[PDB]
Amino acid sequence: GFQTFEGDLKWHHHNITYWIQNYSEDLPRAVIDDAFARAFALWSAVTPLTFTRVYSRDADIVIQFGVAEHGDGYPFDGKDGLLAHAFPPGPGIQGDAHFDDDELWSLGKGVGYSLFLVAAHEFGHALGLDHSSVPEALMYPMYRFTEGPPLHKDDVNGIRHLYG
Ligand SMILES: Cc1cc(C#N)ccc1N1CCN(S(=O)(=O)N2CSC[C@@H]2C(=O)NO)CC1
Ligand SMILES: [Ca+2]
Ligand SMILES: [Ca+2]
Ligand SMILES: [Ca+2]
Ligand SMILES: [Zn+2]
Ligand SMILES: [Zn+2]
Repeated sequence: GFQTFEGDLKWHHHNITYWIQNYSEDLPRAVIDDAFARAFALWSAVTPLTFTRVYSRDADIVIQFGVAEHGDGYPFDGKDGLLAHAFPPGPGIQGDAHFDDDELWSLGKGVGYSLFLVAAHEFGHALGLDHSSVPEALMYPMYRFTEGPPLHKDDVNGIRHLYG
């Protein structure tokens, strides 16, 4: 099922920091903060890691909303298509998560994309999981909106393989 990145890339400290560098206008800031906090809460429960929001460009996981070419050479593509991408743990751009602001970001059913669910998938990459071949795993690479708990056994097995 689960996959890791070449060399089992992982964080080497337990207290992970994140910085929300900018905001989409799609949702109130506190709703965006909450969407990302809830996506981290999903991974903190099943790992020895903690996630603290800081205001610093030195944060481990830097979160951006961007359109088209947004600074890393992996451009976004307008509405639908590529939704978001994240880099595996490590320094600098590594571990960062970027969200295509040409998407309509929502919390709800079927009106564009759930920022909470997309962030939960991208944060799995930013902790060192790659794509799973197990259908219904959070890390299985297709978007389907769900009201159910997003983590599957295969995701939890993957993250336990990396962090214990
Ligand atoms: C797999 C997945 C699961 C959930 C949930 N729940 C929410 C979102 C989610 N994604 C978000 C990321 N995409 S994506 O933007 O289409 N995509 C497919 S390959 C490159 C890119 C990707 O995986 N980014 O991490 C596919 C599906
Ligand atoms: Ca980083
Ligand atoms: Ca897109
Ligand atoms: Ca948008
Ligand atoms: Zn990017
Ligand atoms: Zn992915």
